[PDB]
Amino acid sequence: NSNKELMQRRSQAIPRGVGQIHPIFADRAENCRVWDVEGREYLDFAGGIAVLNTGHLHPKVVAAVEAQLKKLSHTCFQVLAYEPYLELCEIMNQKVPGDFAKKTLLVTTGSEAVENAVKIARAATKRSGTIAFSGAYHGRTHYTLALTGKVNPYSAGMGLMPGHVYRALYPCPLHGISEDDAIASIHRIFKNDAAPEDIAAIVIEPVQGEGGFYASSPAFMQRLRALCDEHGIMLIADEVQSGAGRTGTLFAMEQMGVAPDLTTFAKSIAGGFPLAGVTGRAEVMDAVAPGGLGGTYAGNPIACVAALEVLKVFEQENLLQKANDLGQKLKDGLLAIAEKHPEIGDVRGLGAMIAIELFEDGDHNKPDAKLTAEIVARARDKGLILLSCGPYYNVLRILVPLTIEDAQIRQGLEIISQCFDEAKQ
Amino acid sequence: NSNKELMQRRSQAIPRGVGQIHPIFADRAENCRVWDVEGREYLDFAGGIAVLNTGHLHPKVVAAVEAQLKKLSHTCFQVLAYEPYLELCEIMNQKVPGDFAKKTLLVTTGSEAVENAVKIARAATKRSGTIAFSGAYHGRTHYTLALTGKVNPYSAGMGLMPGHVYRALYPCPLHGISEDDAIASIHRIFKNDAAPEDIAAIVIEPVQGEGGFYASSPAFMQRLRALCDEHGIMLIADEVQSGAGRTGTLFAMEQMGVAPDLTTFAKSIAGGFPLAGVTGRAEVMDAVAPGGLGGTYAGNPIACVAALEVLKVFEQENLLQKANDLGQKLKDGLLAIAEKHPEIGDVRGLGAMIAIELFEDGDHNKPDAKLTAEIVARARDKGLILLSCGPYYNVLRILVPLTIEDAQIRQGLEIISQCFDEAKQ
Amino acid sequence: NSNKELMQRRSQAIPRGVGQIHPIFADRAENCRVWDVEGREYLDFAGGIAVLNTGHLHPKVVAAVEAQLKKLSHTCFQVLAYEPYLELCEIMNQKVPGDFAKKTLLVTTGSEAVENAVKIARAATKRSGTIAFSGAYHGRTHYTLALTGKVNPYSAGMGLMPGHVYRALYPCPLHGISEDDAIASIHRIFKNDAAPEDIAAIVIEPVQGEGGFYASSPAFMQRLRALCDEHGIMLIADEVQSGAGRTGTLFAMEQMGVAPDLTTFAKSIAGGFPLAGVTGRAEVMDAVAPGGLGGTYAGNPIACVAALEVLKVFEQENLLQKANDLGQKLKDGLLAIAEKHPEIGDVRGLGAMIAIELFEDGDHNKPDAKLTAEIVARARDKGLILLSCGPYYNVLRILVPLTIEDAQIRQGLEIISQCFDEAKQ
Amino acid sequence: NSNKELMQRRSQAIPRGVGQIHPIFADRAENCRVWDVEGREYLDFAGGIAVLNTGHLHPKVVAAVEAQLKKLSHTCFQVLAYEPYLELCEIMNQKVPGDFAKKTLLVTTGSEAVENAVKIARAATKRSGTIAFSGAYHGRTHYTLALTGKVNPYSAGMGLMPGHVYRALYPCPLHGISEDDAIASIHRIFKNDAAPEDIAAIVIEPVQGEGGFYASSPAFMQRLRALCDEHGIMLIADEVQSGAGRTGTLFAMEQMGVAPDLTTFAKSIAGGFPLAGVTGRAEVMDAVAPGGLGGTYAGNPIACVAALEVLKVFEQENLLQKANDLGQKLKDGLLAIAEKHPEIGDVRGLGAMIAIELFEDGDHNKPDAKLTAEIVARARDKGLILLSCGPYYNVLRILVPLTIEDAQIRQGLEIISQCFDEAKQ
Ligand SMILES: Cc1ncc(COP(=O)(O)O)c(CNOCC(=O)O)c1O
Ligand SMILES: Cc1ncc(COP(=O)(O)O)c(CNOCC(=O)O)c1O
Ligand SMILES: Cc1ncc(COP(=O)(O)O)c(CNOCC(=O)O)c1O
Ligand SMILES: Cc1ncc(COP(=O)(O)O)c(CNOCC(=O)O)c1O
Repeated sequence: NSNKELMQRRSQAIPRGVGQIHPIFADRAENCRVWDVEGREYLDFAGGIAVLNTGHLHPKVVAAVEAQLKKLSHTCFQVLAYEPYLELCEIMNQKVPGDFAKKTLLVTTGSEAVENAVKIARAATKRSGTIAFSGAYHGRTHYTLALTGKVNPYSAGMGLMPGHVYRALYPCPLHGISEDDAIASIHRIFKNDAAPEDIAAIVIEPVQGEGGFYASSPAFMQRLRALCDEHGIMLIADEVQSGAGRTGTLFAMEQMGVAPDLTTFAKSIAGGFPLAGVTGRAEVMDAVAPGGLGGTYAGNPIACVAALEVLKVFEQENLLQKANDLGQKLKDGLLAIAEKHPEIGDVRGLGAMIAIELFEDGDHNKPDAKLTAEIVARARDKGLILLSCGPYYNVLRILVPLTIEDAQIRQGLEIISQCFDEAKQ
Repeated sequence: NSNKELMQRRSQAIPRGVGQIHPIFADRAENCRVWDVEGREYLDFAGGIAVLNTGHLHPKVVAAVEAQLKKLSHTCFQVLAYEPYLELCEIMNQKVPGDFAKKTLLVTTGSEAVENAVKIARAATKRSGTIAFSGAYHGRTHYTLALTGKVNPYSAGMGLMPGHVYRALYPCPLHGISEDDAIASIHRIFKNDAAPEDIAAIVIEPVQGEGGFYASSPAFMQRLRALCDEHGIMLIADEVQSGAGRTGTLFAMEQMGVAPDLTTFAKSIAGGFPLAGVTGRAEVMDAVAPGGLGGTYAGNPIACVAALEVLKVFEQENLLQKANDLGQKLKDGLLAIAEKHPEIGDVRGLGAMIAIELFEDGDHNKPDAKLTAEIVARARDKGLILLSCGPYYNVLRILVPLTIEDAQIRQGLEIISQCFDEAKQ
Repeated sequence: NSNKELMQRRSQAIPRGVGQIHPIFADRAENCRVWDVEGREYLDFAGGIAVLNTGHLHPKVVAAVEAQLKKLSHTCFQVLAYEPYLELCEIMNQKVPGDFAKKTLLVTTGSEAVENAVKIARAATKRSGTIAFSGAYHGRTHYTLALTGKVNPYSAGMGLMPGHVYRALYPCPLHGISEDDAIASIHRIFKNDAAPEDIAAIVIEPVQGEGGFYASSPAFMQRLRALCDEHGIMLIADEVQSGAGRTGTLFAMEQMGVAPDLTTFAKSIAGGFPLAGVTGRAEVMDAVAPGGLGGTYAGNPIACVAALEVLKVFEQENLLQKANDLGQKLKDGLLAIAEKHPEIGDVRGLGAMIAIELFEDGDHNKPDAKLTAEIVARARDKGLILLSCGPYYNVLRILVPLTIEDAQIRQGLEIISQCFDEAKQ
Repeated sequence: NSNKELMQRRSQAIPRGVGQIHPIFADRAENCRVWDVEGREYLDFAGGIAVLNTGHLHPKVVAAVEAQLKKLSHTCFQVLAYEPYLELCEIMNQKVPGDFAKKTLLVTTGSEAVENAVKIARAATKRSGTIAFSGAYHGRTHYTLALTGKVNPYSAGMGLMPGHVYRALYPCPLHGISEDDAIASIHRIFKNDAAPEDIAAIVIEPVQGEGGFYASSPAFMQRLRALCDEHGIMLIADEVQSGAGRTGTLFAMEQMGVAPDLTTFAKSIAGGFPLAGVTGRAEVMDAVAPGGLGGTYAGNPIACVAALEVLKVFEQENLLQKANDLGQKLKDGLLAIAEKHPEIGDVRGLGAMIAIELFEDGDHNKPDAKLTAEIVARARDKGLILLSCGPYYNVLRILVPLTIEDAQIRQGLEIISQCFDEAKQ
């Protein structure tokens, strides 16, 4: 019943490989509030890593879950079907962008969704290679670790991950990688390592998550769509983190002016219950023969009803508009703090997928990982839970529930401001 | 709201790759009973594919879940920890066989569990290759599809799965593969394709599941343990399906007389909620550096409290003894039926992990997949839900909850008896 | 100028990885005679590892080489062509078995020939995987080491060789692998790891060379041809060692009753000059696009005229018949020796591809590698150069030139007899 | 006889995959002249693709070959050794740059040399990955095709080549890739796809050959050497084409100011006879265990004496100085032609490794492959044999023997000058 006592028990019972960002054991939570085992209250700006866009235990979501719990929790869909799985698939087919008919597969984790999107693209194109981008993050299974553009620590010490995954550059002007450089890096793969006829898919996060909250511009995404179209390559949009409304539209691709062939989703789709999925061009989804897709827990009944309710909540509570309003208030406030702290070299974000990036004395070539970690620690001491990201660990991101109250927005920005003021001296 | 209308909607919204064993939409369930959307009642001998050893919605499990729903459903353990994850790890470290210190990681699906056990073995041994057995089944991610000893349909049409996974023969006297043949096939790998110094682990199901309910003998497992010891190879016991009490002991390895270095578990561990994990020798588990293990939903709070309750139920309701008793009653009944049906060439199984195998005119080299499929269909028509398995699709398995009523044991065996009598008419 | 001083210099200038079977420096040679730097004369029963079926420096071969040396030694065929390359390709299209149009590519080494046959099959079938057999030997490049069914020492310590090469069992009744077992091991790969639709070729040595001089029966080869036909898979006959007349026919496949799609050849094709090549069904050979095949030294002019002359010598000197006569004389003498030494557990071979296998106390389960090495060393001391082979290093092979004189046959057999008698004193 | 008649026979007996740059069949050649079967005389500026630095059939080389031909042509060194192989290794150990003990392995082709250098690096570092550069060319075996930075046509239509080969950018200011971009691309691989501890070697051509005659600067090579040193990575200099004197020093690395760990050589090392090898840091070479290195024809006796004689000729005839003088005369002559032809956008090269690059309207972004091909064809009609190179096929390279006389230098430049004038007419 103390965080420290539980941390000691953790070190003796759980491998050190599972890191602990905050050495705190949560006991209960509601919307943006979390209480630890000692009764201390925190304001949650991490949202369980973008999983709680509708807040901890949204009452509508919980009541849907409680009703399903009276019916059944598991049959394994492939054995005996159930309606919540079917209804969610129909809804995702309508909401994921694309003017063609789509089909949806439900699985359980984001890594599984990416795994399956790739398998489907391979079966549909009869090709085996894939292309992913620098700083990308797609999961912790062997193949998704290969797709993830970061070896340490995700796959550190394990030897080489699966081959035949080629690396393109993610466009990022802030750090000198132009859209031209990014597209040229894909043609480079075609010419040097894997011809287009051997590439089943190009996988991309419309807004990189663990990679630093860097967004693709519609122009880049349009050139990418054209390049895939030219070569029969499937464009896979990994919206596990950017999806379920974080960017102000349900899916970030809606803001890109083009539709991907396959979209993966998870995290906030079910507001705190284990569910993930893949929605894409119906004929591409159907390339795999019966028995080729599935999973024991896939599309768990309770999680399906939670997701159907999350989508209803977005509509009833106009959370997309709130995401945009929230993002503006956050950026306005961070820009204000940036006026007094040159270390804040960039304030950015689509909708509520907001981040700031820190540099030693403002030099874009010197990521300040130290100040970043210090701000995360100081915030925690003030009762605010934050996460950093980026290949250089100098990006601070905000993933607070879209259901946050106005007073809490001011409260969080004030704490952050205090952390930077106090970090000096 | 008829099964037919829902199947039509399925064809429009969900990929055909997700097979539908039974064209039925379940509406609600309780213990061993499932009711479809039309109100028809069925006896569930599939148990959601060995996930419901405590039955659908065990009341104790559901009450614990309902209580946790008033606290929190998700924080992402590696961000903010919580006690149910910790407690379950402590208990698994004690319950998994091996008289030495252990640690446990929780993830969400069985495939993720196997993925992590291999990543851990690789980090621990500083080697990259793995060996798996003929007919094995380990999951649907790219790497676990490579480990899985069956291409069609699991990875059919997708091109070749990850390399550096080698194939040994699973011992099966019924089909002419002796234990010597099995051990020799491992040495063959060492000599022809991958030396011991490049093999991080040998992955094996103590009792193959999708592969036909073929169990390893203690003598064979002991020879394997010695072979791994000699070469510094990690022995990974995949107990995703054999575990959580199906064979009469919590883990089948308990009946082998030797302990693995790592064990995967999932399915019945949480009685119908998404949870999986890996428990192993502490020093092996600790080989991965911080940040190297994780997952967004991993050890979901609700699923953890469900697992803790499943473990108490096993103890309180004497479910291990019941598994053994149930298995004896099932085999006795199946043997009686076999006296009248030569096609049943084998009746086998540890605990309640029971199966019968069909051969044309009891000819061991002639797998009778048509009869097997006919029995499954005749059983559904009589209200009994069964699954077949085996590389040749001729094994009928029984995975009915261990909480089955005495009358239902009689009912299922009687229905199976009628199916064989009516198929022979 | 002494063998010992040259061996000391060798230890300082050349990697220990290049083994040295005999610590002798050859100075000159003629037909089956070799003289070292110390003037000692030896009888060559190794033939430079089956490279000298026409003997060291056959006078007709040397005369052709001398005539070509006056013209040119290299232009790179793909840059400026030359007639000897063209003429040899025309002849091999006719000589290689297969009653259909063929085309031929010339390269330089046997490993390059195998590499090319695989590249060609992959382009022809649009598939990436290959199957090779236990104990096979196909060369020392990364891919041919993967095809090679022996890790130690060929690829020992280098980490895992290229993936997507699967292992079947070579038929060998002497060691309990029946033809049914061999064919079943192929279906096992199709079911467990790589479907036929992903297998471009099955690569096989009609008579395994480094593997122990084990020969496929015509019945087995016919079943393999039927299996390949059914699945659109290319049958590649690696005749680098079995070819150029060693078995009594120019190519061993001629005795199998069926034709492969692709044949590799090297070693004795040019009687001691660097040349290798691939001959196959015309439509298969033409699947690779222009520029996809080549090599700097490929089809070297001097080696081409040497090969053209070697083929003429085979016709003029009736070497195919001599091979069969030599083989019988050798086997007869070896059988005579086996009557006094039970350790000789088998005497076998097609044509002049002769071997005996040694067992500790006639026990086929106890390969006698120590005695084998002892016989090689004793023979060397008596002036006879021999080589062993076999995955267990207990096979003595004879690859003496087909041009050997009758008295030398007796001389060699007598030496081997003395070696076994004295090893046993 | 006729070139066209021979081309027709070629189309019927040889696969189209073997391209034919010049549809001409050579009959005889001497120094820089070649005569076809129609008796027409050509000036050879291709040198059999840089194999004839000492010219066709240098008399001293031929005399050495003739002397060896009276002794023996093949024993397979690893069976029975011979002095020429030993003597050549001793000399290469001292002449390849590196102020430390080296050992040398001889094989037969350049692709085999690169294959072995990587196998040796892998065994020495106990790592399996490699890094190669954009536009690189290393051979036609599966693994060297993966190293080769060009898919079409070298590995076109065959599916994906071996994985675990990562791609860095070769520095080339002319085309916008700075040295900083190049080094940053190596760090990118380390961070995104393969940690340094999994990279056995970085393979680089000091001057890219098929990639366009682009040379590394000493500054870049020094940074690359420092990066390899920091991470324990072996630096492999592929000097198969740049070596044996082409650049003015025996090996190009000598001009870089640093030594590689391993160097591959072939082509001009033996003046037109099949030989290749790897010379490197002794303890790295010795990391492979006995039996782990070899090859049937490896270090062929005749090619060894040819190479020993080529090295003496370089000394006796001052060929390195001549290569520098030749290079200057060529560049001066080409610059004069460039004053009248804007299409020639760059004239470059170290020593006699000279090239010019053609651009449409002198625009660096508009490679002129059509004009380049027209020049090669016109030059041939005028009796001058040329080759092009470069990933965009717009680089004309000159590889004429270093033994060329002044009159022929003038004559070849005049022919080239005419081709450009007549191309614009
Ligand atoms: C774009 C994207 N795809 C895929 C995934 C993978 O989803 P899941 O964690 O549900 O497997 C994630 C998960 N972020 O998780 C972080 C961590 O574990 O350090 C993600 O952001
Ligand atoms: C031993 C074993 N390991 C691992 C797994 C994989 O576990 P999970 O389904 O939770 O990923 C399974 C799952 N069986 O799944 C059947 C199917 O989808 O056809 C399994 O039996
Ligand atoms: C059937 C076969 N294929 C292919 C090859 C490879 O041919 P090459 O050595 O010309 O590359 C060989 C070579 N045997 O060489 C033995 C050794 O080096 O220990 C062979 O026997
Ligand atoms: C740097 C380098 N390494 C390695 C090699 C390979 O050497 P080899 O051709 O002797 O195998 C080459 C050969 N270039 O040959 C051209 C072609 O066949 O199109 C090369 O240039």
